[PDB]
Amino acid sequence: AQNPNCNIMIFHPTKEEFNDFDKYIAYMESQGAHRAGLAKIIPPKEWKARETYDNISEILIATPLQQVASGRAGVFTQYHKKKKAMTVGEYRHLANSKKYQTPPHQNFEDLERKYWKNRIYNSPIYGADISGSLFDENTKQWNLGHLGTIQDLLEKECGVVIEGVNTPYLYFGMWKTTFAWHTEDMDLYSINYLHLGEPKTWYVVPPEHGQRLERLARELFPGSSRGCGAFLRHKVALISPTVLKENGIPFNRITQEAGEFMVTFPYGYHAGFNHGFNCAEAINFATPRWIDYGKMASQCSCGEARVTFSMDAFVRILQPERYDLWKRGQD
Ligand SMILES: O=C(O)CNC(=O)C(=O)O
Ligand SMILES: [Mg+2]
Ligand code: NI
Ligand SMILES: [Zn+2]
Repeated sequence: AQNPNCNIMIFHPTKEEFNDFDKYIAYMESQGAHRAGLAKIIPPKEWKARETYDNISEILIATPLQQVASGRAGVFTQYHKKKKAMTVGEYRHLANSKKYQTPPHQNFEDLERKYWKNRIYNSPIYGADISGSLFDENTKQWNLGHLGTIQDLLEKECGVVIEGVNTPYLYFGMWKTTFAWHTEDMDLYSINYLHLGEPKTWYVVPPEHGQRLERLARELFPGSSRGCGAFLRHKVALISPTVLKENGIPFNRITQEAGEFMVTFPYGYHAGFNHGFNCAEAINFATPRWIDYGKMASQCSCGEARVTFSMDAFVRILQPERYDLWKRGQD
């Protein structure tokens, strides 16, 4: 078996190998990359997502989210308080202000220490889940707006045509902005490109060990656990690397820098934080190996997790037994 210790692998495709997305994902998996739950792909040196980022300031963040923490430094939840709309220009100015800017630090490790020590005492503002793309329409390789759709994948594998579309989202981050522990909707893959700015640190649990993370989460967030049998779908719980180590949860960490792709694999729990002002783009995707994960994905039916139009069809076709109850939560 390749990559038996489930280490995060880093890939360096040639421009030639960068031409066929599906084939390269399949190549990564042949080398065991999926075992980690997360891989990094450094694009060929000749590749660019677009010519410049000079004209992005007028993108609107219609609902910036202030991420308010509760709990203890290593074990907390976060809630999103909706803020008034602002442009990316305004947001970047806010990110750079004395109140929100990245503190002085030695290196990524020092900044990670300061994150876990101090996150809970600040409420950074996250421009998340903004439908759109920063890829130039003339970028032909690994253009997150031109991937094949999950609906087409299901049709090709399963022969059923379904409604739904699949489009990317932009994330504008600042220091301490945080993504809670989660897998993707329907345990899909995700791909994330860091277009610009400061890094993003990721933590990930190997898919083969996800249930160990879930078990610890139920012990650490016991009221959440009683409220819903899949509360990590709410995307609100944080658990520090220290706490995961204390409880013997296998995980890995890696820092993504501007110009790099990350791929999360089905049922790879991940969480992380942004180092400073940045802009990422991400989209879910599927492969034939995903199908079985989609069939087994947990679902939130308590009504908190409230997800996209397109997830309906996935649950309807892959999880017909769940469908009724899950849709009661959706409506
Ligand atoms: O970048 C973020 O804030 C969160 N991104 C992801 O969870 C992802 O790409 O799967
Ligand atoms: Mg603009
Ligand atoms: Ni994710
Ligand atoms: Zn729920």
